[PDB]
Amino acid sequence: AIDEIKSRGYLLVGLSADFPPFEFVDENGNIVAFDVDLAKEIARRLGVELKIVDMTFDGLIPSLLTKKIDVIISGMTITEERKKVVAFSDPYFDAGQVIVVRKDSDFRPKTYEDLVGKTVAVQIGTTGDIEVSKYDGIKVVRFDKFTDAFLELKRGRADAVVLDSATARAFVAKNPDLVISSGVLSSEQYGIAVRKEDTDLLEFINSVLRELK
Ligand SMILES: NC(=[NH2+])NCCC[C@H](N)C(=O)O
Repeated sequence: AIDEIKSRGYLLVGLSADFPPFEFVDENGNIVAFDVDLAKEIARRLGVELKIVDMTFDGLIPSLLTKKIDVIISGMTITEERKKVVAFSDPYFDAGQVIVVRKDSDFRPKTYEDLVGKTVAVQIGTTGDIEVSKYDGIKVVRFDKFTDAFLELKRGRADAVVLDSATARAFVAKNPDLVISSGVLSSEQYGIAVRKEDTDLLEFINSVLRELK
């Protein structure tokens, strides 16, 4: 809780920095982008310093539950399944899943059904993984890091990547060989995850988000 954060002198924020425009590693090795700046605002308003801890996305809730981080600010969708294990702030971004393919491939899937019979790369433990995993006949290939999922697609070892719309746009801008084939397939909102007992921290973060909006 806040007493504990004040006592070490800094907020510990967990994320996976493979997710522009929310968090990524720049060419100097620094972790930057929207969530980083959100983290900084929260810390400044709390009156403490900030430490970002980059890890695998699917390790973030494990890290939060074991108190190795205070909060997750990592483009994380608020889900009923996750609301069983953690608390979320008010939402701060709307997105949904899309399908990315190679422009040179002779296919342009529009729906999850269109990926039946195809090999689809996802980042493990994302809402994208969760969705494609429900469809029998999609062969899912799962990666800790989105960079590796895109390398799989570029190299032709997968047919498609499924991931959130804003990040899909960022990866396709970097990779003119790739294209978003589908419209948006889900209605998701991002929130900041806090341990359920840390009601003080949740409240404070909600107040910061409200002032920002
Ligand atoms: N920093 C990241 N890699 N974030 C992945 C988030 C994907 C999706 N919004 C989810 O919550 O599962």
